[PDB]
Amino acid sequence: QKIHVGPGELDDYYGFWSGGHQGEVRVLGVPSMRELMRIPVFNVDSATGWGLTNESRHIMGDSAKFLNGDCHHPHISMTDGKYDGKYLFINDKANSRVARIRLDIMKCDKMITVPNVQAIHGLRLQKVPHTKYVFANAEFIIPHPNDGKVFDLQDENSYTMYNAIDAETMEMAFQVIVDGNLDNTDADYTGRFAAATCYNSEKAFDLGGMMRNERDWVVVFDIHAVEAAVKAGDFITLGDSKTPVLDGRKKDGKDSKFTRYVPVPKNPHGCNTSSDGKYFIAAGKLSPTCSMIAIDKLPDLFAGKLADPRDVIVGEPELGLGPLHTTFDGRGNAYTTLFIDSQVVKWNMEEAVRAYKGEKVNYIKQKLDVHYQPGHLHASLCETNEADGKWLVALSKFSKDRFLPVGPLHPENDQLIDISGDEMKLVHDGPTFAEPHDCIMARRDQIKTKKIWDRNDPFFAPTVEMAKKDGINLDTDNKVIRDGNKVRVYMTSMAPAFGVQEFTVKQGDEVTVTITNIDQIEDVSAGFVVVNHGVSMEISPQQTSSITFVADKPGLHWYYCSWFEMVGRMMVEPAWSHPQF
Amino acid sequence: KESKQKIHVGPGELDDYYGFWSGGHQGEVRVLGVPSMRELMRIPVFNVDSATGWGLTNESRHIMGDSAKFLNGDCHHPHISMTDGKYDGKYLFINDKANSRVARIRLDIMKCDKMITVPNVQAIHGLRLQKVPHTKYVFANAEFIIPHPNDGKVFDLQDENSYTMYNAIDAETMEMAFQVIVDGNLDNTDADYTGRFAAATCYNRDWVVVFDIHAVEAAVKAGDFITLGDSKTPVLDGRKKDGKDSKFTRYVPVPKNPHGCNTSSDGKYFIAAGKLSPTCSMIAIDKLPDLFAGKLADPRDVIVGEPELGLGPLHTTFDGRGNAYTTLFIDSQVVKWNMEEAVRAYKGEKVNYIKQKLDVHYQPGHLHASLCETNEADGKWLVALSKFSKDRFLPVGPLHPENDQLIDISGDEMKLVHDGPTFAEPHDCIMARRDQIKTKKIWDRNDPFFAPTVEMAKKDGINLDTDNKVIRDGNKVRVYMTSMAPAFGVQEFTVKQGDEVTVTITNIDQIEDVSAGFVVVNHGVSMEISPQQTSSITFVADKPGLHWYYCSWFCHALHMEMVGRMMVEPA
Ligand code: CUZ
Ligand code: CUA
Ligand SMILES: [Ca+2]
Ligand SMILES: [Cl-]
Ligand SMILES: [Cl-]
Ligand SMILES: [Cl-]
Ligand SMILES: [K+]
Ligand code: NA
Ligand code: NA
Ligand SMILES: [Zn+2]
Ligand SMILES: [Zn+2]
Repeated sequence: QKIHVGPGELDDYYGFWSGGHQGEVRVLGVPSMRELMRIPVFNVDSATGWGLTNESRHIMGDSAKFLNGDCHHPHISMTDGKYDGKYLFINDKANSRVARIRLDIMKCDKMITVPNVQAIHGLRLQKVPHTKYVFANAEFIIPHPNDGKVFDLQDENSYTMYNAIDAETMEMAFQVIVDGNLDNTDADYTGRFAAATCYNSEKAFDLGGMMRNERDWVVVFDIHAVEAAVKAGDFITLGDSKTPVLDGRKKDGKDSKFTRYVPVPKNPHGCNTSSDGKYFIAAGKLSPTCSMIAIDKLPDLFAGKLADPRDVIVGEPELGLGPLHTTFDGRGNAYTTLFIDSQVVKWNMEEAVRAYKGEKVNYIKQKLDVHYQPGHLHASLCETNEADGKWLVALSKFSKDRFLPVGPLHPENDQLIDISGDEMKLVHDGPTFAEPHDCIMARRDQIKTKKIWDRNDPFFAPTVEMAKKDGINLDTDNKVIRDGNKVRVYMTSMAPAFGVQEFTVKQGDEVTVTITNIDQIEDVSAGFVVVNHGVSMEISPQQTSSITFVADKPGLHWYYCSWFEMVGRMMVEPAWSHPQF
Repeated sequence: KESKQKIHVGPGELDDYYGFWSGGHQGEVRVLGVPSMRELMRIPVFNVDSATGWGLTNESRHIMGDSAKFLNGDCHHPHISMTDGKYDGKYLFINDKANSRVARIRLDIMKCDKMITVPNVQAIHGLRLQKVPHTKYVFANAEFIIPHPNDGKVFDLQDENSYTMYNAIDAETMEMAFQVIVDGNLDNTDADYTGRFAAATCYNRDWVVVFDIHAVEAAVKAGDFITLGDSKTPVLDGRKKDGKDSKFTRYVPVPKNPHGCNTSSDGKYFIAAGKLSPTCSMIAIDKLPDLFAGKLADPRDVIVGEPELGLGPLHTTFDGRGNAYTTLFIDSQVVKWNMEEAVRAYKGEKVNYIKQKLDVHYQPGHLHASLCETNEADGKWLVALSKFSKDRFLPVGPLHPENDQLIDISGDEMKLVHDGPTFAEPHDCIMARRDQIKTKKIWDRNDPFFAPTVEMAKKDGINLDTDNKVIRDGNKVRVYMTSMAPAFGVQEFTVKQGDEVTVTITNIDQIEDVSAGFVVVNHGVSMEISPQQTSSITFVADKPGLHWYYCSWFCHALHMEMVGRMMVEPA
């Protein structure tokens, strides 16, 4: 299998990397592991203007006031258990958001702050019949209401919730109150069931408290039951949020209709659906095991056909110290990170099931040393029924001596591993910034990108509407609209000239500059920077972009095209020559 | 004779060089390993970095000063300080064209430690360092002509007081040293190997303006200068007046809208790339004393070569073996040529100085050979940074990566060996040998980077190395804590809604690589605390109720559980 991509050759896979606490999404070529693009999401990007432009701030909403995010879990939308290449979704643990990225333009196009929760961590997508819901865990228990009356996590109204977002509308669909908390989550291959690990069944705030119980659990959600209660109006609402809220807590040992709690040791972490749809596999973390939940036994479990929730466990292989996450080659093998032993362990799932029945059989096939302390791992197409068994990325948290020293802060080590054969082969050490936690690969032919914008693209349609109100045809017009102390500049751009090369305003005016790149050649992006005003943005071919700033300094102020004589001048008349307020 | 260096750095092997890439319009500096071309680290400078909290923390905002209000930068030209014409590994400097700044990066901690807004100018673009006897000055071009004063009375760019200026910054103090008014616009700049001369390409035939830095220093020492506005910076007038020269400058006619301005590693030439002219112009540095002394009949007499090379020459670099390498933007090539043969051709000899043209993909701007800015230029690696990558990488939407192409120059024939895609047009880069960079493994508790925070802690009676304390001061709350995986030293505290909370964390772990983080959920608060570092961040607790904070940097098996609670009592 070819590991090295030479000049003129192209990568075989796209890789979509979480940006970690840096807040972006990164597009890599696989197997070269080179970074092809950065997609700003929760970060403010000087280069494109994301977080500065009106289009981007409109998408972020009120959360545009935050300059940070913390992402972990990128996932690609699916149709019938296969990637359809439409959307990528990712979490923000820092400011409790989910974002949607459109894979045709490689931009974030939608963002939501999840109501009545703190810290969106675990995230994964419904697989079947398609990605109708984005499933997202809120990790931290909080009071409801959280108004400063009650701080006690043991209060009956202190809890966290499982969250379902409508993937197409990026509005909330429902939330389910759970016992304990929520770590990671995955969905089955039918649409009925989703599942999440919990590490804080104790509802504690201290370290020893969260570690007390020998078993926490994975909570299983009957999504069909949830939907039926919503359609029946059997729900409540919290605060000013209209989101339907269902109670999936146990009441005095009696289960709700919406959830079952399968005891799993111990502070379990990863929650991974095998690519054949047979299992939710929970990684034991503090227990040296994974627990294999038989999805085929879940209907009987919710129908009371089983005596003990543990009856849905059909395997619990002992694997090594600190199992965190599991992935799949599509050949029947699972691959699990061992954080403490610092390895990836390859094991056969059907043999583990047989060992759980007492059959003496060695289900462990290989242990590969990684460098060092691996967290997530990802095999190519592992989240689909097309899991191809070719590439594996293990994302390790301490790179130590594997790269040149660069000061007290080290890179992460994302190691590419060839799993096409019976023996795992470490082929490449990939240093990355700010701790990507996890990544997702797609075949080259699963992603179809636009090379030039459509003039009706929803990304800037609000700006087109604003322009229409000013009587502006954006494809042609080079005009300065004045409106009190507001100035709206509209111009076309075509290399190497701005359509408006100078304009004059009064000191203190609020200036909006809207630029429509009317070029039609690929790769010829333009930029716009106003010197010493903190203004910067990208305008690609046929895109309209706009940015608003206060002309707070009198005098002449240059603007220039960043993304390459293509310059202009803003002239600001001093306040003392104009009416005084 | 052959170019046959190994390019593969396999698992467990280390790169041979550091590469320092400009972050382009994204505003950071990036550390790469060469020849693997992998990005080892991002150093935030003019960008706001969610990961480390640069732009959010009190330490970073103190370094940025008032310019902390800007969330953008536009970087181009990274350079490493020198002693006796060789890299000394102390500092890296870089420009900000967008908000007119220069930043200094300390190469032992790989952080920006100083930043200056250059007064009375717009857009710092070209930038290079004094070489000899060391980098006493950072030389920086302000690109755009503006009125002086720029107070809104005069907008006329032809006015006698409309001009731009060449800027000298004291590398060690990061304060302005002096500014020189010039005729025309400044493009790129470089310095000689004595400390006496610097040069910059100019567009108003245009010119290369040469600065006699010794003459400038003498005028400053004598008090023969003016100041502009409210800046104390000495300002000298390097313009021609009624055709008569300043003592500070000479204008050497050079075709045509010349762009790159590069000092050859043997110290013989300032080489200006011709752009609109399919040539480079070679200025003999050893004729400059005669030029300034009035012993030459014509400023053109310092030109000793003008080789014809191809369409669109933009920048030049050196292998230390006598060859120059120049980017041809239109022809989309690197052309390797012999400088002494070009000089003889200029005198009329029949000699072909062109050695090879290598196709690059596509439209190269800057290029950089390893150690090319030093008298130790080693002729091993070349990076050409091309603007239009077209079909050289997988498609990724309407925006495309820059193509930074690694070229083996160790032998007679240039060999293209790697295409490296990069984000936001890095534009230019610089390389250093592995052994020229020495980095700290853990922070020093006396480090100036957070010394102002240590001072604040001292005013509160706090021993940062041990204390876990909450200081109440009106509506201000100052939390001080130690951190040691997997526990914050203060795991809960209570404030009043509206309070201004400062959280100062000292990571007292001693193990390399065990960094800690701090994030306050739904408050826009995030920062890094590496081993032995103190970091602080200020935010207002504007929301009543229980608000979680957690460690963002995976540091331990129990990392998910390294958390705390801020309790905010309602108004
Ligand atoms: Cu957020 S956790 Cu194992 Cu996913 Cu990294
Ligand atoms: Cu300390 Cu994560
Ligand atoms: Ca527990
Ligand atoms: Cl998981
Ligand atoms: Cl140059
Ligand atoms: Cl040679
Ligand atoms: K790390
Ligand atoms: Na929204
Ligand atoms: Na400063
Ligand atoms: Zn440049
Ligand atoms: Zn250039």
